[PDB]
Amino acid sequence: SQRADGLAAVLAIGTANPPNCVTQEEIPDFYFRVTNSDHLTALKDKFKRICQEMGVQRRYLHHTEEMLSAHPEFVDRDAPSLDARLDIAADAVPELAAEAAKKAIAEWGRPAADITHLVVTTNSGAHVPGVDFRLVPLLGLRPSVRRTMLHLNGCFAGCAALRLAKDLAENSRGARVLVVAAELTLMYFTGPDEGCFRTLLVQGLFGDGAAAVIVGADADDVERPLFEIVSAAQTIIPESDHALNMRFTERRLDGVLGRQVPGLIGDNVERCLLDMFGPGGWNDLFWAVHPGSSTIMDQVDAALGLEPGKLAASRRVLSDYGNMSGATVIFALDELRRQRKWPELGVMMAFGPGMTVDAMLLHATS
Amino acid sequence: RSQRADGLAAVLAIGTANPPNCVTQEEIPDFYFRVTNSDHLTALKDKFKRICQEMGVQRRYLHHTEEMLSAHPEFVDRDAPSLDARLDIAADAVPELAAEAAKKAIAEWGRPAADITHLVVTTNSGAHVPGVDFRLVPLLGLRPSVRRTMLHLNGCFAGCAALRLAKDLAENSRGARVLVVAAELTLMYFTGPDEGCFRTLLVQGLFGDGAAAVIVGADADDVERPLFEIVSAAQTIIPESDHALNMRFTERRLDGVLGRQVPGLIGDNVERCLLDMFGPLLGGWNDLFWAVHPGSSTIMDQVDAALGLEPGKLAASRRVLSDYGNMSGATVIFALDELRRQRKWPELGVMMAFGPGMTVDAMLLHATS
Repeated sequence: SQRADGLAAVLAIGTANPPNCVTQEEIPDFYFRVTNSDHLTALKDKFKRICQEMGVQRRYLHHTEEMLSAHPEFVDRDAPSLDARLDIAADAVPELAAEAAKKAIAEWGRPAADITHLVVTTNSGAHVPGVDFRLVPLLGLRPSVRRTMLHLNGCFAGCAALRLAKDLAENSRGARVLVVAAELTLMYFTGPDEGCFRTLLVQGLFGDGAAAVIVGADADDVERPLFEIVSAAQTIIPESDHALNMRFTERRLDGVLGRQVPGLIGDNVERCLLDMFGPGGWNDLFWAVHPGSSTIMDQVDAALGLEPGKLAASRRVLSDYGNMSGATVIFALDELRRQRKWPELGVMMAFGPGMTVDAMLLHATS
Repeated sequence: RSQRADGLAAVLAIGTANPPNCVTQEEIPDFYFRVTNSDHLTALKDKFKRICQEMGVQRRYLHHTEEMLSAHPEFVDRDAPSLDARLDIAADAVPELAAEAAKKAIAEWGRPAADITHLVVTTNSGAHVPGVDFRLVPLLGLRPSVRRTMLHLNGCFAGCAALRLAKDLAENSRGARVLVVAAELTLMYFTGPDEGCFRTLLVQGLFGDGAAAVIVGADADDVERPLFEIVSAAQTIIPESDHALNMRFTERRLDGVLGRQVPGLIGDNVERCLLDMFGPLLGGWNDLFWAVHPGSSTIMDQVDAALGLEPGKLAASRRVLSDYGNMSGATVIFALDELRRQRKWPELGVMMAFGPGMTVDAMLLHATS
């Protein structure tokens, strides 16, 4: 065979979201209505204070009032419903992912058929053939496109997905990689419980979306390289696997959102980056970071002493779409170039269970 | 751009492992209807008895024991939620079994777990974050900055898919050493017998547990012994066949479908597949060596007839189906390991596996000295 010569670069970015948009102001009433609990005035009150301090202005949801009425089991906090959840996802994800993918392909400039590798990641699924497969007919990808399917990788999925693309693009001349991350929060949706804070954090922080990226090295003259992926690394924060967990259950996609999370990223981020990239302050770089929440973003700002405008793009995404798991960071990178229209080097990173920090040192181009 | 490897990624070591509880095919019929309280269904047991006798498997290894089944009455109740208990058991057993296999592989390789740069793990028996890959970190003494890839639920073609990924990880970075691990615990499918559908009996007389690990890396040290260089890794789909085979998690267990059309769809299309996949790079298939996922004996026949292979070509593969049964994504790796032992001539060979899609994931290999 033959290989590529230069660095894998991001050639295009495409995103998409469910049509149903719920503002943050209206999330409490909506939520407490479809979950039949408007009587729990106090809990609904703790949920109002919470929401106002999350950093989100609005979210997009595939699930609606009609869909939830069609499935009272999603609300019955203690009833099996994964099947119903997976059947809706089995169709909705490929749909949403294709849309975001077409958008990326449109900016890129070449036909879906020119894609040689497909890397898909999402927590909203569990099928074989998976989304990666169903995207072939939906996009018009060649049958021999080389696929990787990543089911359930959590909040650091996008970055993790982009790490494999780099090597996929760099080790084969002409190789072109479509990376797709998509998330559907109906996987976690359930009624509230007087003592379960995680259900409210989720309900007021997560949102639906899919993000797409075309990666390739030795870009044509027709292609417009936006970012070069200099290095792609990952590391773990010591003894913190009990702060973030996710797992499929009979009832839904469950887990744990420890209060220590923000403090852990805050105390370890700088160290994590230096171990990952070691080889002139952090403000000399540009940033595209998975916005866990505003607190999390405040922890990163503090630890790195970044000027407000550095994570502006990232907070903007959290604010306009909410937390969309792995796709969030790619939305972030997108928002970063929209407004760019100065530093040449930057960091694209995301945290998730582990705790795991996945990142890439990027190089901006014309 | 940083330094890349010079030559092709190569298999420097292979290690396998299986749960301690071995069950022979002759024992399967009694074991199964007993623990499923269906021992009164004398007619159905006879059906499952002859089906079992022509699968091409003489014995298997199962993590689930009768004591474990008695402790989980919910497992044999086809109409009862239990994915929770199945996953809980797997969250502990898979990484423990996967460690055993990776350790044997690291032992063969000769180098320290600390020299491992990337970790790629695949398995249908898991659904957690941190997943099996993270857990192998403390269990194997791997460096924290090791670059992980967790592939949840990829089916019977996972072994090859995982290895296809490793080729690029290893080749793109000078000094890269990839640890690939595939593991399968069939308790994820375990349930009682059924009149309406015999997918259960099929799975019950064919699948077994196992885990396999491989160290992949290019530019071998003088202390390393490259076994097979991964020349090319590709993947393709067979038309209008996604209906004959599929899997998905359900509240009751890991379910799916096994169609009768599966074996015929492979015999009718393998050659087209290999051609489209490796076309240019490659007077008959009987000149290559073969490591093939062994769905069943019938599937082995189909490949033999379609490619025109003599009985010896797929012996290593049939040998694995016989000694272990179908262990999903890990099977094709046991086969390569078996081939390696049944060779202690063709320099080029094909490592191939099939799965839902239908998908054909294979690599063109080069046997070294």
